Amino acid sequence: FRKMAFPSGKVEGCMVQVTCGTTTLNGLWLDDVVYCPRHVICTSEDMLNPNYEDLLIRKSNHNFLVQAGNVQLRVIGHSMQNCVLKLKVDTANPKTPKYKFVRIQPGQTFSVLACYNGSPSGVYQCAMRPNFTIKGSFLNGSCGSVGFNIDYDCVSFCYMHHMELPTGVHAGTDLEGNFYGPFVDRQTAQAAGTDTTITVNVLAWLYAAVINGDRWFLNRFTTTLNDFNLVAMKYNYEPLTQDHVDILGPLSAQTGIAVLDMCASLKELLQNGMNGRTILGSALLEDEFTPFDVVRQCS
Amino acid sequence: FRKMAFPSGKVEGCMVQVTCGTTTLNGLWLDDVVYCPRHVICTSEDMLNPNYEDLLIRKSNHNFLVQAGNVQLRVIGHSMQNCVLKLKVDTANPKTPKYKFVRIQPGQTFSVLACYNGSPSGVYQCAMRPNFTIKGSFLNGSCGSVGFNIDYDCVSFCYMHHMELPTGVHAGTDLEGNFYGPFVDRQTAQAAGTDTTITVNVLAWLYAAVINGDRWFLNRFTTTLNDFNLVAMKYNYEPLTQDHVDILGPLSAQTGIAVLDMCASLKELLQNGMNGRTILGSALLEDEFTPFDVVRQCSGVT
Repeated sequence: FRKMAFPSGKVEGCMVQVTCGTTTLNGLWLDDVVYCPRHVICTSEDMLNPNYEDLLIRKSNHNFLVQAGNVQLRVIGHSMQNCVLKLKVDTANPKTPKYKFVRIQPGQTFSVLACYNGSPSGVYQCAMRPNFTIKGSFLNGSCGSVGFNIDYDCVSFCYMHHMELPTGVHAGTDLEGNFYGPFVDRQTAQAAGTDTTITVNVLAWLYAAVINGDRWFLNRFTTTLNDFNLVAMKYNYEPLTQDHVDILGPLSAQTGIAVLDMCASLKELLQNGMNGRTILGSALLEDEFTPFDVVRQCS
Repeated sequence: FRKMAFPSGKVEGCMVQVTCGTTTLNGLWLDDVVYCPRHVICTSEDMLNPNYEDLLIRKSNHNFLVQAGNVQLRVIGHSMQNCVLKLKVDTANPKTPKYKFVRIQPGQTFSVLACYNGSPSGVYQCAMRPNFTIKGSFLNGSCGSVGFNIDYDCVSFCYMHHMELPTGVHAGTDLEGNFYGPFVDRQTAQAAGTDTTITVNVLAWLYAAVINGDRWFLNRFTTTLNDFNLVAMKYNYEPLTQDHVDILGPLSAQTGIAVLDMCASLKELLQNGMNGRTILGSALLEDEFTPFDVVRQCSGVT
């Protein structure tokens, strides 16, 4: 049972490089617009405390160097929407897929196509943490990389990368430029709220483990939804809602293990630990598979 | 840090479906040839003791349905190379990347583009285990899915998927149709040999720990390669080759820690416990990161 990302071809065809002065990052080229983080307009000193409206009014179209592969795209207009820059170019992207911009909820997962200098480097799965950070793998030059999901032929962009926090987790925006969480695109020390574990994802992962024949954690204890949530909150786990119980339905039907019975198993794992044992090869409870991810891969 | 698949766009542009009768799997369309597992020509009941030579002599070009989506590609030639069928088609794939066919070593990693009916569904990183199985995620209809690496612009194809073993692990061929390991494309009882830990990959992960400042496990000892190999086998670890010592070279130089000094530190971790301590946030030693995976992820190769 592997973390599986969506195939990245439809997004690779949209990645371009954007440069102002000596700052380079990636942009997303859809039709005749390039989207990219607005701090590409910042000098290093600017990043320390940027007034973005002041910085942008002092820029001209020709200050923006956009390159798709080797070919420069001429910028013929620009505007700012929250923390993203929209650069109008004189060329439409022939590889533009069917797409939408979405704002995802904490606990939901998405694929990240990490790019440098407008070129794709790697693909992997993430989840929006409850504290609105993401545990990514991003280096210098990765800003403008996007997170996405794919449904039929339609790409749902949900994330664009802006920054790394001092703990090593990452922060970014939706494609309307609004940050996930209480962060700002300024180079200054920023902490996140206390993170919590995505409970419904842990349960779905436990179902995946049972589907693969790893059952040592199951028990015959019973629990009400409320009593499970009390223990969950005590251990910094997110509350389980009845809709969460409902979306776990298909997995409970396939395994013959009632959702609340899987809650009883998890509750004992939280109170006793995993001893020295593993689940699906993991020494920790994994919470970045949604119920949909598990069903998608195990059925 | 995490496992990272290569961008799959170059391979996605090469996936097609191949059907004989009601048996459909995936094929790889490069230039004017489609490569796919030869058991597509098997009826459900002939997979028990298939005579592939006699099944293929019954087939003509017009029995093969090759589709890029719903667009049919005309087959103009067919031949069998080991366990792979090569179907010549009348159209050269305009999306053919620069490519090569490679046969990889146990321990080497690769991305897998899992496909169904020629439609890509997901991408993930896999390692070839020392027992020549891979711990994949393959369902019915995934055969013909390929595994690959990308270096600059060139796709090295190294795996094509054929079968699942009783323990839920998977087996397949290189793109010349030669199985990895002692497996055969027959629906009979087969079993993976007992697996071992990929020592060169564990060492790469230790180097990655050191690069990140996590170095409590460095000791003041060294060892010889031969003594380390003999001890490692006692813990079900693979022995190191001279090539293994050399591909750790870049990480040894970056950290300043000699390969054999890192071998002695790992030997201590094997003989003693981890003392309830962690390495890169893990109580387990990771063995599915090659030296190349460490470099490319730690320095962001495109």
